[PDB]
Amino acid sequence: ASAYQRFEPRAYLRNNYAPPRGDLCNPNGVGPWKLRCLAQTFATGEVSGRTLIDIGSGPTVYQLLSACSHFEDITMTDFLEVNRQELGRWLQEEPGAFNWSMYSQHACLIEGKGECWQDKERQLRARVKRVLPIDVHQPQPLGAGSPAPLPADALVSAFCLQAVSPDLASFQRALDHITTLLRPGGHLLLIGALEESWYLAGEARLTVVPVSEEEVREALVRSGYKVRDLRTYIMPAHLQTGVDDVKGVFFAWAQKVG
Ligand SMILES: Nc1ncnc2c1ncn2[C@@H]1O[C@H](CSCC[C@H](N)C(=O)O)[C@@H](O)[C@H]1O
Ligand SMILES: NC[C@H](O)c1ccc(O)cc1
Repeated sequence: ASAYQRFEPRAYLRNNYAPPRGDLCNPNGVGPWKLRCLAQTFATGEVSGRTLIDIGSGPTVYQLLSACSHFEDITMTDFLEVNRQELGRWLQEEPGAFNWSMYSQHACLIEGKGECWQDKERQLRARVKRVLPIDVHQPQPLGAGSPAPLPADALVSAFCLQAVSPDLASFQRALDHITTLLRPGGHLLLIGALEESWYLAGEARLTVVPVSEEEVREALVRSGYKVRDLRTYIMPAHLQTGVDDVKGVFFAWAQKVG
């Protein structure tokens, strides 16, 4: 955990959202795959409501590109101040903000509604009402009197739980904790690394729990979810770059049981 005090937003973005992993031209890449899972899930029209919360957003927003057109009140979160400040720079279009345009363009491409990427980013920025601190290790991850509308109609969490858990049990509890934020019958979109044990973020070296698809499924079930969809992307050699040892990426569409 204290290892996250050395976490460098720019280094994390560089490692994971800049070429090669950040080049979206090849459909077989991890970027396009993640956006497709998100887009396809929301296109079903079955994941809807008013409020949504992004768990452990870090300094990234790609994970809300397709989502933002389905929820008018969006809450982004992260444990680190530096990350909340990094997000702020993009949301407020401040100087030095990260360039997500490639991802916006591709979310527009995939969605196929003829929408220009600027309108997309406009909508995301418009619907993100607040960026809050969060600790998934606490029974109440957002705290006591959080400005976030609870319970949420839906939750999105990408590369967080597994990335902040040393073992499987921590992972399960973390899932339990965030699940309390979700209204019954609500929906969870979980994206995470498969069989990864570490990843770098500048001077920071994060040690994480290598999980499998079955282990992830079993966790969702234990937390009281119905798994609507669980998919795996196997990481191509070309995208294995020594910023980590991830073998694949999973996407889970879980619905909290009423
Ligand atoms: N105890 C905790 N609770 C919630 N988030 C935590 C946490 N400890 C670290 N984090 C955050 O977990 C994030 C993992 S990086 C994930 C970034 C983004 N969601 C993605 O799709 O790439 C980091 O920003 C880190 O600050
Ligand atoms: N914990 C984040 C993990 O290292 C990761 C993040 C993003 C990727 O595309 C691949 C792997």
